[PDB]
Amino acid sequence: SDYVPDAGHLVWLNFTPQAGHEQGGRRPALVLSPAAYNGVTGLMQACPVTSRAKGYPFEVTLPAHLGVSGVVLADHCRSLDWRSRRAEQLAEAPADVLAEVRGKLGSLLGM
Amino acid sequence: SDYVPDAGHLVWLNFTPQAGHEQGGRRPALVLSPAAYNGVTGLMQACPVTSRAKGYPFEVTLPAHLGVSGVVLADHCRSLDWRSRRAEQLAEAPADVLAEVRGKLGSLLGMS
Repeated sequence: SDYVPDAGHLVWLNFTPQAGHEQGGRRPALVLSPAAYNGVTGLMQACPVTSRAKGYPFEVTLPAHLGVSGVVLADHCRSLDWRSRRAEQLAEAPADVLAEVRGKLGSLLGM
Repeated sequence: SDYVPDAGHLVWLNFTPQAGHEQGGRRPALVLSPAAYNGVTGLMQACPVTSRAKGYPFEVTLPAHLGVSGVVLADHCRSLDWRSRRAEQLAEAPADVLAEVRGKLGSLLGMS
């Protein structure tokens, strides 16, 4: 597989290893960084998806037609080695989901 | 200790556990998220620091007077449990360092 995650892709990823309250487990992830970075580093910035939604504003819902259950945890973005954590492409999020996640994460990061 | 990291703080932190090419090890970190978030979640967004720069543009040099030497790796920001990874405050980064890190990380994340 010559797959390289690109921005807006939803991929399956192992968020374990993690520490403490960091998100763990194999689950979908929304990729924010572009393939040009992801392919030259082997790393990406991505947000985990959970089915255990608490309903808070930093959870961004995925439209049902994508076939991916759960919500994007916009505040849980992290740098991830997507080959070690075995990324597998799943879907592509619509532009408005990507923009909403970025706006909320940007608020968190002080941008 | 009742310490809660705040945006701009430089803290000592263990970036291990990690996977693969992710940054690991005990080292300073620049906190980007605010104490209001960090204190309600027990998580924070922070970038690791290395004292051995590779010399690439997303590294942001810390000024010498801080007592924390090296470069902030702006592209390696991540959500971190700062209690599990044992954050300890070391210093406070100046505003221009924080703004430069945020501008570079924002470009990585695809923001405006």
